[PDB]
This record gives sequence, C-alpha cells and structure tokens, in this order.
Amino acid sequence: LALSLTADQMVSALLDAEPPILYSEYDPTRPFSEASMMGLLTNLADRELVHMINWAKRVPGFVDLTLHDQVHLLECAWLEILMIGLVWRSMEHPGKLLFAPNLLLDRNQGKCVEGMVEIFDMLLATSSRFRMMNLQGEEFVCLKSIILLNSGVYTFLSSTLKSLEEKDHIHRVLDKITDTLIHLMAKAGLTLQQQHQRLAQLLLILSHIRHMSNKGMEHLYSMKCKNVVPLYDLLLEMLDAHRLHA
Amino acid sequence: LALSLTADQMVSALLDAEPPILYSEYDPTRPFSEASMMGLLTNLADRELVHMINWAKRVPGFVDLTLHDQVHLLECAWLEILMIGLVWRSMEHPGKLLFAPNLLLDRNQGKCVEGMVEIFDMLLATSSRFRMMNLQGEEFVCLKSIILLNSGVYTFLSSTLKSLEEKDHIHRVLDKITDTLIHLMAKAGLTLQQQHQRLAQLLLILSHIRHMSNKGMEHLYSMKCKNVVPLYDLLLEMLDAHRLHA
Ligand SMILES: CC/C(=C(\c1ccc(O)cc1)c1ccc(OCCN(C)C)cc1)c1ccccc1
Ligand SMILES: CC/C(=C(\c1ccc(O)cc1)c1ccc(OCCN(C)C)cc1)c1ccccc1
Repeated sequence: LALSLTADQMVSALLDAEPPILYSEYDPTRPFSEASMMGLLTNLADRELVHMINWAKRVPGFVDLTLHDQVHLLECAWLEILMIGLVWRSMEHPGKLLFAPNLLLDRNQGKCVEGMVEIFDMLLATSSRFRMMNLQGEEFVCLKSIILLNSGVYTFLSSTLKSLEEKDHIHRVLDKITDTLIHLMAKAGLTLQQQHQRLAQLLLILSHIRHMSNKGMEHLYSMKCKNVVPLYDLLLEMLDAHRLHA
Repeated sequence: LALSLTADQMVSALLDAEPPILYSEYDPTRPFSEASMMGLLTNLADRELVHMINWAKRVPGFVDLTLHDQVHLLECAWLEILMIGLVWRSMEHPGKLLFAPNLLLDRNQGKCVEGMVEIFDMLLATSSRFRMMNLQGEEFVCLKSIILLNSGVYTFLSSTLKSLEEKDHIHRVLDKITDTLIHLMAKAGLTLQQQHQRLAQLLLILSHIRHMSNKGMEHLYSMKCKNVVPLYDLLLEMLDAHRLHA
C-alpha cells in the first residue's frame, strides 16, 4: 500500500525508481554538422519513453490505478517529464542544455534547432532557477512524481464510481508527496515558514514546465506524422504488459 | 512598502482591489441565436482588461516594478487571470460556465463556441475542483495574485542589475503571498499538515490554468488580426499612465 509509506520510504522508493541517463545516437567520429538536431532529440525521446514507463510503474500508487488511467496520465505528462529531467541535468551547465552526456548545446546552437526558438531560453531559465534554489535530488524526484500524477487528473473521462475512486486515490498520493517534500525540508533544517515558502516556489515552477511542454507540443503537432499509431495506443501497448517475464 | 504588510493587511489589500463583474453586451430582448459567442467573449475580455490593469496596480508590490516588467507580466498572465475569474464565478453553477451574469452556457451550448472544443470541459473541471475544495474568496485573490507575479518571471529580458533586483522583488512578494495563504488556512482551523497539503493542492491547480490559457491562446492566434496594435503596446498605453487625473 503506497498510502502507508513513510516520508523516508517515499523518497527511497522514488530514488530507486529513477531511470537511467541515455546517450544520443550518433557517430562521435563523424561530423556534427551532418546530424539533424530534431532527429537526434526525437530518437532520444523515443528511447527515454520506454524507461519512463518502467519508472512510472514504480512511483508509489501509480499501478494501483486502472490501465486506462495510467495511459491518460502519461499521455498528458510525458513531455513535461522529459523536460524536467532535461532541466535537472543541465543544472550545473550554465547557458547550455545537456540533452545527453554526449550532446550539450548552447544558446547560439539552439537558435538552429527546429521548434526551439522560444523554449530553449525558457528551459535555460528553469535550469538557472533550480540552480539558484539549490534543488536537491530528493526534491526533484518528488516533483517529477507530482507531474505524473497531476498532469491529467482534471481531464479524466467521466464521473463513474470507479473514476471518482481513482481521482481520490491520486489526490491522496499527491498529498503524501507534499508531506514528503515538507519532511525533506524540515530535515534540511528549514524553518516552518521557509518550508511553506520553498514548497510553493517549487510547485510554481511546475506551471512553467507545463507552459514549456505546451509550446513544445505545438511544434511537434505542426509536423505530425500520418498513418502513425497514436501515442495512446503505444503507451497502452507498453503499459498493458503480461507477467510471463516474471 | 508591500514587503512590510501583514497577512491580514495583504488579504484586505487584495480583496479591496477586486475588479467588478461585467456584463456581456447584447440585446436581452433580441434572439440569442443571432449573437456570436466569440464576438461576445471578445468584447467582454476587452472590457475586463482595462479593469484588470486597475486591479494589477493595486496588487502589493506590482507598481514597485518597472513599467516594462509590469507589461511583460500582464502580457503573459492576462488570459490565465480571465480564466481563473471565470472558473471562480462558475463555482456554484455545476455543468455551466458563467461568462457573465447574463451569459451562462452549458456543455452542449459550449460545443458550438469556436476555440472551446477542449477548454470548455477543462474549465468546468477546474470549477468543479474549486467546489470540492470549497475554495474561499480570500484564497482566490491570493491565487490570482500569484498568477500575475509568477506568469512571466522566468521569461524576463536579460540579466541586468535592475533585472536581478526585479526578479528578487517578485519572489519576495510571492513568498509573502504564500505566508498569507498559510495564515488564512491556520485561521480556518486547519492543522499544519492540512495547511501544507491545501497550499500544494491550490498551487497545482495553477498548472492546469496555465494549460487552459495556452490552449486558448493557440486558438486566438489561429485567428489573429493583421494591422492591429500589439497587446504589448496596448498594455503599455494603459499602464504608462500620467498623474494628471490625480
Ligand atoms: C526540448 C527538447 C525536445 C525534446 C526532448 C526533450 C527532453 C528529452 O530528454 C529528449 C527530447 C523532444 C523532441 C522531439 C520529440 O519527439 C516525440 C514525438 N515523436 C514520437 C514523434 C520529443 C521530445 C523538443 C520538444 C519539442 C520541440 C522541440 C524540442
Ligand atoms: C474561455 C473563454 C474565452 C475568453 C474569455 C475568458 C474569460 C473571460 O472573463 C472573458 C473571455 C476569451 C475570448 C476571446 C478573447 O479575445 C482576446 C483577444 N482580443 C483582444 C482579440 C479573450 C478571452 C476564450 C478564450 C480562447 C478561446 C476560446 C474562448
């Protein structure tokens, strides 16, 4: 039961579920000018998605939900989740975005990546904010978890009895993550006021991540494929797994 | 000095700055089928904007900022501010959106308003959430203020000394509003844990309001005018006021 976990149990659970940092797929020995930035990012995102699924399934309370709800939450939050991870790893690289350990781009270079005319600078600003706030890994994982659960909680299908139970559960887990964040801050020696203030500062950044995701999706949709299986179905295929590999 | 205000002083200040509820402009005696929903909403929004300016100038700390920064914050947050007001007044009208006291539309009716294919339902969901949470007016005004100050704090021009001072001031005011929200909750008899949890629940709703604003702007831009003075300049004209009427 995810609702019985203690703060320390929540943090350890989340830290343990952290996905790996992937590398971009390209010939390091071959010219950089040849590669396509969007092709590289698209390929990176596609590989990260599989791992994101694995991660989501390990976020306490997520698997307690229905398959359809798990799919909806991920379809809503996937890009925000990729972006917050990106901002996090770019924290110690002022002026640059570490898309991957072998793919670090600066402002000027960004000016040439399609669909990033506005968001590159927004992402840098967010990374800078995390740096000023001295965001901790324990805090980062709670935030990423909040995004996954909060993403599409208010865009759910209907109001069936099961749907009401689902929403309630999500809000209870979210409440548990808030408690965890406060605990982490209390442990760090922050005063009560400093605790409330930091919690708020952190949650307000999530509105900026949503903004960046919306702007990114606007571009991705403006170059949408044709007869390509919908994200929903791909997520479903990956989420709707059997236990034959148990 | 807005930074010296007490919680009770902050709330009274915000409540006092509340803008009036405007009416839609149309012949109540004439057929409804004749009017254009987007024309009505556009005309309503335009009139609300002037009053929003007046309101912003009365949000503690806002006028301490530069004119250019005041304009940037409003250009980023204006639609979120209109939307949160809309959700707030539709709170006691399940299944309907009270665009104005003389303009209440239900789901089915929304299905016919351009640009609202997705956001109508999202707005209803938000109103429903506020209802379940039993959101208070004192809380609502703090939230609207947070939107105004948080909106474009991370999309500011450069990093000049003045810009760094500006950002710091905004974050200090935001911190003061957080304290105010916690105070309001403590006064309502909520426990410390219930306080942190509610603060988080309220701030997470702001990410959904940002989402709705982005979707709305997507449509508005898809029907953008030509030789029409940019929003920035209109906001500037309204904000850059003289004191000859003092
Ligand atoms: C911010 C970089 C980025 C992507 C990205 C972000 C973080 C990360 O870890 C990896 C990639 C990005 C780019 C493309 C993309 O494609 C997904 C859609 N495919 C399935 C067609 C996803 C993310 C992007 C998104 C929208 C527009 C421009 C760039
Ligand atoms: C949600 C209703 C709405 C508007 C609205 C919201 C709250 C409120 O109090 C009043 C209106 C809306 C519609 C049009 C609009 O136009 C502004 C641009 N003009 C200057 C060209 C602004 C808001 C809207 C926005 C985008 C798409 C579809 C509808």
